[PDB]
Amino acid sequence: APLVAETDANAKSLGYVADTTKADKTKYPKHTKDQSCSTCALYQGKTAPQGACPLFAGKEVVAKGWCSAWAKKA
Amino acid sequence: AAPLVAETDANAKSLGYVADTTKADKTKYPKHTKDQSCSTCALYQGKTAPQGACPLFAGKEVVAKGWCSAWAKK
Amino acid sequence: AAPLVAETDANAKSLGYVADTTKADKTKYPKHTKDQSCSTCALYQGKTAPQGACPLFAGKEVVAKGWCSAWAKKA
Ligand code: SF4
Ligand code: SF4
Ligand code: SF4
Repeated sequence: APLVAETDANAKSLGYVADTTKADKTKYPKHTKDQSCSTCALYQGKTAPQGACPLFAGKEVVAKGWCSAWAKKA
Repeated sequence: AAPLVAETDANAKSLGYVADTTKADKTKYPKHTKDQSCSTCALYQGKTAPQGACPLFAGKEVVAKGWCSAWAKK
Repeated sequence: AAPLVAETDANAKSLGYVADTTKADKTKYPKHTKDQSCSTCALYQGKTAPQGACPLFAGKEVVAKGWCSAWAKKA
């Protein structure tokens, strides 16, 4: 799978959104639309549009999504 | 994604870690069975994700369908 | 207390982890600032301690003064 919901408590704590274009720039001014789970060093889905994230147990995140822990790759 | 244990890593080689439990070395480890995997191990911290931490291998993650000779039923 | 993360650990290198945020690779991570550290990260579990756990680094502890690319501003 099931997909993380934006109302889930853990999602709220990190500002997770299923669409990076809807991220809350008032809390996270350094967010860009170039940041998404697809380009995050923690995403486990490779080129797939959905996949696992270590911060979100028993759920999958969408590649076009984002959270405040978005981690630029090395 | 977080880096995975390499089967050629020294601790991996010694313990017989394999990324898929179906490829475990039964000659060295006759107590292995294909129902044993990181996913059913007491030490695996990945929950339902395809990869997750194992404290023994701290620094690199293990694959949920993998196995090593330190496997212990949860 | 557990062993501290080493900057050469594979998971640390993947996240650009440094034990001191003032040594972060600002060329690779241009949005880093020294206001970002584990002590100000939503993921840090050590509270006011100088070292403590982080969910991204199993079996170890991170330095509170440290930083990695997953630094998460608190909600
Ligand atoms: S940590 Fe990375 S993969 Fe996980 S939801 Fe946040 S941006 Fe997506
Ligand atoms: S101790 Fe358990 S979780 Fe760790 S690699 Fe071995 S079988 Fe997998
Ligand atoms: S996720 Fe946060 S607490 Fe963990 S190493 Fe990175 S900056 Fe430090």
